[PDB]
Amino acid sequence: KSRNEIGDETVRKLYVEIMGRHSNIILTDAAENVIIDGLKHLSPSMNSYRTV
RNA sequence: GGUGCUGGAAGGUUAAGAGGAGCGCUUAGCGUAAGCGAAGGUGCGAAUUGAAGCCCCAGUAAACGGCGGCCGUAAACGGUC
Repeated sequence: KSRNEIGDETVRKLYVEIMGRHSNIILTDAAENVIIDGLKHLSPSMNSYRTV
């Protein structure tokens, strides 16, 4: 439940995946569920499914 | 943003024209000496007023015109001028 930098409040959902070598940390905005940023950036070609 | 066009004087810059302070030049006369000098005439004219325009403020790009660089990351996103 993070306050935005402009003053209002918008809930953020942080996703932690622990899958060994496929582990990643991905933050979403919890309303549209688009990836704001990821700890490991993946391409549409390399790891085509679940592109970060 | 700059330049054109349109709109706006809050504030400065404002010309000619009004306005006349004051300062020189002459001398009727006061003066032992060198100077002071009223009324006129004759030049310089300071303050104060005195519009558009300029500085300024907004809009306008089928107006004039312009639409960038470096480093990463896989067009797109992040850091900086």
